[PDB]
Amino acid sequence: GKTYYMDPEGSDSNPGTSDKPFATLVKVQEVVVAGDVVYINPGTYVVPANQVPMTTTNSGLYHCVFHMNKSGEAGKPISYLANPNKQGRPIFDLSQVKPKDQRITVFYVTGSNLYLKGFDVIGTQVTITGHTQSECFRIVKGANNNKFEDLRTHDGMAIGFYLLGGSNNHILNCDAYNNYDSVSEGGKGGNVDGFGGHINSSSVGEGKGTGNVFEGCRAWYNSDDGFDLINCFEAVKIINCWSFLNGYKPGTKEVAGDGTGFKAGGYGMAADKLPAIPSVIPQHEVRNSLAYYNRLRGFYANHHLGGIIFESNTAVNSGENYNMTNRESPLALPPTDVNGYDHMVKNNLSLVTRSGSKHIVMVNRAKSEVSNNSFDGSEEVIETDFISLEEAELMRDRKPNGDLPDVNFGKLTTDAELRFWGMGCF
Ligand SMILES: [Ca+2]
Repeated sequence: GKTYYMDPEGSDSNPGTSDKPFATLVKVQEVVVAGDVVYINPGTYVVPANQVPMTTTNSGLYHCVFHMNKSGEAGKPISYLANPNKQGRPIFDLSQVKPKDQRITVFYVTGSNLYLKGFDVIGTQVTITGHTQSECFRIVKGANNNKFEDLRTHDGMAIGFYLLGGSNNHILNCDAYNNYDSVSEGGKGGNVDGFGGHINSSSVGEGKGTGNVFEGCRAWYNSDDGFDLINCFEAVKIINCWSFLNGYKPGTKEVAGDGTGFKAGGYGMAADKLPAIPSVIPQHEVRNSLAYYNRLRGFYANHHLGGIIFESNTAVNSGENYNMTNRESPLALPPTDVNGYDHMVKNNLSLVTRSGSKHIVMVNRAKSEVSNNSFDGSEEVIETDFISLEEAELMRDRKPNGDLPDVNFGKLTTDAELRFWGMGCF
């Protein structure tokens, strides 16, 4: 198909060629069809304060900056890619977009067969002072077979990636970091997650809400949780992801939100009414992943109503490194917790050297399968079992192709591997 170009100094009166690039994604959205590519030149794109939203949702509550409403076809996606012929990353700066009384969604995704790669979204605002959120990416029912790759949602007040529906959305090698809402509810960070998987009742079913995966992603210094799968009505998988330093104001140890690395289930604990729940309680999965120094918890079942899979993970100094708490089943009021049931907790590794941290809590080993974990064994894991525990390694720049940096952080030594055989994410 065609290749279009956009540039911070382009013009939406241009034809969108390399010599005469467009200025905005609004114009790109007007012209693209299945098979087309937009190369997005590096530099900062400041979205103007007065740019009209491409759409709104939820009876006008949301101002949606860019509506990703067109679809590609299988084998003919529409692609929105950082220009691979020019060094540097495109940066969308959303700091001037402050519509009164509205939540912000920067990329509202209703289309299918889309491919977005290689750019950043910074400065996304919250202006509403009550309990609220904004999102950099919000993906909904009917948005299928999309790929979001090497994207970075950071230094803003918005959730990075937020899934309410859709099927076969792959969120690959993305970072969400330094996200903190300094406005709403007195501004104590509030309720900002890096990545949220919340496939709703409207979006259930094979090929409608299934197949969504977070892979190779990092979440750090988000005010609330790195990854959060509450209220998720089909299984979501978190694979080869790192989640660290969540629950703190960015760059500090000042208390912010809940501070979980991976909140991997749940339907809430409301006292007043029963939550809606899926007819099949999904087996979410967290595999080959790393939790480090989240404020309160590492890998958390978050009051799930059934089993989840925690396989081949590593936790270091993340509060309750593993917490398997489930909500009592059947669903009842008052809401109470039990030691986790039906879980698969296998091949995990845990180090505790931090004040207040613990290996594993709230698991029922008579009702869950808990085997070959370091915390099950006789030998305590210690600092010298690791090649490195230098945390700045986790913040190293990604490889040029977007893959996670090579690190020794959390990697067992050759001798320690013999004593903890088959355990941990590396
Ligand atoms: Ca959360």
